[PDB]
Amino acid sequence: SMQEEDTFRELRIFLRNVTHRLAIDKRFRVFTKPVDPDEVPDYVTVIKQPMDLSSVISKIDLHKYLTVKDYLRDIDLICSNALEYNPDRDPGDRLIRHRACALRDTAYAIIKEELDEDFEQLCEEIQESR
Ligand SMILES: Cc1cn([C@H]2C[C@H](O)[C@@H](CO)O2)c(=O)[nH]c1=O
Repeated sequence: SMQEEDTFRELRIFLRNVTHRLAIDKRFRVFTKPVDPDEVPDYVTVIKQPMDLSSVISKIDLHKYLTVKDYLRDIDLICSNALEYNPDRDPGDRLIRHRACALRDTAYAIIKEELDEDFEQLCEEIQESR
């Protein structure tokens, strides 16, 4: 449907906006880009599904998200990856975990306030019909 395509274009606009706001926050800089192999060669070993905000943007533009739920699974992934890979009591680990939780909480709070529930329901219904 043209009406369905207008729905998804609006979804993408919404997601790019939320993602930009996360990406510009200083606390979240470490999540803006993939991890550099040279600097962290064991990351790829421990972390089987790397995710970051740059990859999120690419996926939005490739039309990979048909719902906000699907987007939020990638945000959750950014966070869970960080908790898994940096699990120690050390302060560098604690800082990154704190920041990962803040990224997740912030994405959820923005969505809670700004996503129309009927809009999401529509996306989910279109997705479920394909
Ligand atoms: C995303 C992430 C980055 N980093 C560090 C390693 C890299 O050298 C740098 C940039 O990714 O930040 C971690 O230690 N753990 C992580 O989970």
